[PDB]
Amino acid sequence: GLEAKKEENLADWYSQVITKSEMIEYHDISGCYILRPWAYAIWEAIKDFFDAEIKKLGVENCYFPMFVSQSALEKEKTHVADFAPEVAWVTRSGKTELAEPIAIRPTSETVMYPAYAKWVQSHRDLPIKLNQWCNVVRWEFKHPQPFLRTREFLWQEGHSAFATMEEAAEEVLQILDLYAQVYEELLAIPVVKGRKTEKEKFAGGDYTTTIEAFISASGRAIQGGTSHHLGQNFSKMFEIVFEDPKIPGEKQFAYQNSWGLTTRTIGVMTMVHGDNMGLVLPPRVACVQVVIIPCGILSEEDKEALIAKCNDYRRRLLSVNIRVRADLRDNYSPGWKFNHWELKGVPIRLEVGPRDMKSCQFVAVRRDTGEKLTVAENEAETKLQAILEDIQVTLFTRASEDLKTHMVVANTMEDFQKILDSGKIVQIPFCGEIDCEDWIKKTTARMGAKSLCIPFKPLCELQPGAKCVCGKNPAKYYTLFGRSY
Amino acid sequence: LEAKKEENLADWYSQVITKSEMIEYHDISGCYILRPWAYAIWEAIKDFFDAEIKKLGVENCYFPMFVSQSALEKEKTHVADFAPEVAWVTRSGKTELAEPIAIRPTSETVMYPAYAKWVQSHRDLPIKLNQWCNVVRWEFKHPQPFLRTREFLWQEGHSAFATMEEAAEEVLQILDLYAQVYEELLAIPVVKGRKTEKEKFAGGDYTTTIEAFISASGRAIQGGTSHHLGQNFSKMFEIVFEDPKIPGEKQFAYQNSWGLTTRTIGVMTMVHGDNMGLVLPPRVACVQVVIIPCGEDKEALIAKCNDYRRRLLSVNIRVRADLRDNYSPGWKFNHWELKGVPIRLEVGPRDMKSCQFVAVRRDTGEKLTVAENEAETKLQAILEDIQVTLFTRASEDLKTHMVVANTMEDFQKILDSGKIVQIPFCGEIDCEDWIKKTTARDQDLESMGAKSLCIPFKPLCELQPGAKCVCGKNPAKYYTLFGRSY
Ligand SMILES: Cc1ccccc1CNc1nccnc1C(N)=O
Ligand SMILES: Cc1ccccc1CNc1nccnc1C(N)=O
Ligand code: PRO
Ligand code: PRO
Ligand SMILES: [Sr+2]
Ligand SMILES: [Sr+2]
Ligand SMILES: [Sr+2]
Ligand SMILES: [Sr+2]
Ligand SMILES: [Sr+2]
Ligand SMILES: [Sr+2]
Ligand SMILES: [Sr+2]
Ligand SMILES: [Zn+2]
Ligand SMILES: [Zn+2]
Repeated sequence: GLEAKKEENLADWYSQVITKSEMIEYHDISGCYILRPWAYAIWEAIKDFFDAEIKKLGVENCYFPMFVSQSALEKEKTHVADFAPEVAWVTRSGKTELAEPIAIRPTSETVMYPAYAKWVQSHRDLPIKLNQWCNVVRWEFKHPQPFLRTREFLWQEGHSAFATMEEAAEEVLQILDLYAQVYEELLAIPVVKGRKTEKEKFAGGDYTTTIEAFISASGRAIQGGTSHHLGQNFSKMFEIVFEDPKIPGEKQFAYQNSWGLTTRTIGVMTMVHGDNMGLVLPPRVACVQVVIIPCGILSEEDKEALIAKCNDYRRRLLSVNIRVRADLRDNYSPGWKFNHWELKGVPIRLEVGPRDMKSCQFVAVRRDTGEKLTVAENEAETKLQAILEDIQVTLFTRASEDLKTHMVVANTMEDFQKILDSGKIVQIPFCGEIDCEDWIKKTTARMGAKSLCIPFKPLCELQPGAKCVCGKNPAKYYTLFGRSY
Repeated sequence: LEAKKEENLADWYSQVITKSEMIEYHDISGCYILRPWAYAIWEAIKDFFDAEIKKLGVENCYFPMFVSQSALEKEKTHVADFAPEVAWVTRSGKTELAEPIAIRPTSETVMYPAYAKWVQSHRDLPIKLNQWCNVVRWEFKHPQPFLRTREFLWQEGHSAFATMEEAAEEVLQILDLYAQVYEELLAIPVVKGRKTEKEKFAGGDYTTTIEAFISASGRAIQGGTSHHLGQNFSKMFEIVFEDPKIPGEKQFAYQNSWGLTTRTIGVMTMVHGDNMGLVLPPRVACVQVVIIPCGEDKEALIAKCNDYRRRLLSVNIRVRADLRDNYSPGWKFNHWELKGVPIRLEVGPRDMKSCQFVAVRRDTGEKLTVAENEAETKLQAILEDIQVTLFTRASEDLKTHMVVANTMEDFQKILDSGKIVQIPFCGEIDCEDWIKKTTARDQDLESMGAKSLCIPFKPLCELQPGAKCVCGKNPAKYYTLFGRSY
């Protein structure tokens, strides 16, 4: 059972949920954590959904080397300047120092695009759509947290190159909607689409799209995923050129995109849905949606009938494609199994006792609400299918309910401060300049609010002639601000 | 293709991996790009292997890629054979780290500190974990794609048991899965065996292995490893479990480790490829059938090509229709022949009108005319026969190039004809060093010495009582498969 409470010390509560659900194990290297099968099954459920959707878009899977030459890093100066401090360098082979150190990729733009230049020669060679599921190392000296901010993490990174900028722009918005589907349709988490500001965008690119989720217990928001439009900045310095289809001899730089989604999705799932009895797995991503546990255990003949009914319930649920597992381990107490699968977040626990079986009834226990329903054997697969749909809805409904009440609009730095101190997120009219974004972070700390995203669909239309909260420059858009990981 | 496989095998392999769009070279010496054409083979290998080990109780996970500086100090023999083959990270940007972290050449030192915390009772056993990840081995030898690479993709499974009997069973259970990958998926016969004390995984009990043979070069190659580690690692990391009957007494768990790398794709290329490019077994082929139009009437031709496409997709046959109007049909013919597509389905206007098509076999080049209503069944018969043809052709060259010799002179004359030989071996390490020296010096072939490949479980002939090794001095313990290796 858990120790620390979520409302109290959230940090120790988050560490207790990921360990006692058997998702995360620690490692003697700070910032690096172990993905145990219970956590890895969720990332595979996200992988199979995202891989199937991007393959429809013509995206193909591959794998590129993990070592970056120092010659390829300095190709894009702006891109290498923002990633320079968090690039882990290999400097020794065994015990002697390498004559030339090599870098571990925080991102493989400079690994793939040198090859993109060799492959792109004509218009027929476009569009290239490559993606890889791999690990990357970003050595941030901030104090890490599992899933939320790790120094090594798994992700997918797609790198697409187009002949025109129209198709490159429409793929960014489609990958962003796929990222939003993962959070809203699989993890039951509401997100806010938006564009990153000139300060919080991918250096070396054109613009950055992102999805931001809100964690009610901490009052902070977090970037769930990013889809970037690179334009021609990388193709200019990597010489990714192709011949014109109609005009002979004429050449044009390719328009490129890059999009990534990391294992942070799992930690956001726990921070939003996890309570004080452990984890809560959304039914769409729960590898075990229903668990059958026999209880009430005298006679050895009725015991053989109690185990047969549990098998009968498993076969009745597997027929309607419900992921059900029967925990029939005699070496464990039935009360032990209840608290075990509860910490792991199984949506429904199916209790079958000898008295309940003789009464043609079973007990379904909902993980999200804790409610107890004595369902009949005939209405098993129907109600259990109906309860599975209800848990996914309730998790999204109440998480979006906290989003609807903690995302308010303010127009003055006085309201901006008091609202932020109550653990909420604010939409403000913003000028967009970087030096004003620096002023907002320094002033709100006296910690410090950061820009989260410029919502595509803000809560209110920006009033004509309205100035930013700086008062010096006019406001260009409503921008979402708040404290973030 | 500019070179031939029988002529210069090195230049042929480099052109086949590139012109098949499987491998792209990188700036880093030893690093190679796994393009989608080669990557689809690895995904076909992994989704078969995952489905098998999941039946054995293995679950997938992922461990960090960095290992502590003191975690390697816990191991003496493991840090002895991995002494010259480990990369170290000491800087993040322009700042020094707390301690040098090492990129995993293998994750024994990463996973086992976690096993000790998880394993506290007998109910915690057995633990069966597996991960698909990348590994950096700083081998100062020869970076060749798939075969010998500094960085490569693999799977590593680490099991821990309470009994040694179940650990001994899983070592050979996994080894038999590695043999099915080469034989049933890649159509490559292999030799099950045990590695000698010289080539074994240092720090474990014994190492079982599968060895494949390449006719175009006479050199053999190891295709997979399944080690029994005994209680060696469990005593360093203190992986202990309480006895389920005796109060207080604890025992060290018995552990195994087994790995299979992307070298699978390299052996498939060398064994099945010919002077016309790559040759893909239909079981792992990214595209099994490519439809090529050989030509108003154009709308019906593009339709009939797409109709074979959906019909093959209906029966779950991997198919791609090449309808590019920029290239001639013959260009597409040699394009997909270089990429190794097993069946090339040609549709001409005359073929369409008479309700027929021409399916050619990549392995033999024969052109088969099939009626339209037999497209689903006949093509599956041709694909199934291409699979058995490649394996039987490979099995014929293994049975003809793996022969037994009993003397050192016969071993040398047979080995230098491009063969691999099973000889009576004593097992001594310094005797294995001497075999490598004599076979390299007295090489009267057409330069490298003979290396120990494996100790076969089922040798061609049983060893005679009191038989002496090829060294003459020490007695022989077993027949050992010898030959030049990669
Ligand atoms: C959401 C997203 C998209 C693209 C790139 C990075 C991220 C988030 N970043 C992380 N995610 C998980 C762990 N650690 C980190 C990190 N330290 O940056
Ligand atoms: C086949 C096998 C199984 C288990 C462990 C190691 C290997 C061989 N190792 C490699 N495999 C592919 C690329 N490079 C290498 C290397 N340089 O070690
Ligand atoms: O790191 C990023 O955010 C982008 C998207 C994946 C590759 N590079
Ligand atoms: O390096 C090796 O050979 C073993 C096999 C997988 C885990 N480590
Ligand atoms: Sr494509
Ligand atoms: Sr021009
Ligand atoms: Sr131009
Ligand atoms: Sr102004
Ligand atoms: Sr298991
Ligand atoms: Sr003792
Ligand atoms: Sr003991
Ligand atoms: Zn401003
Ligand atoms: Zn000898």
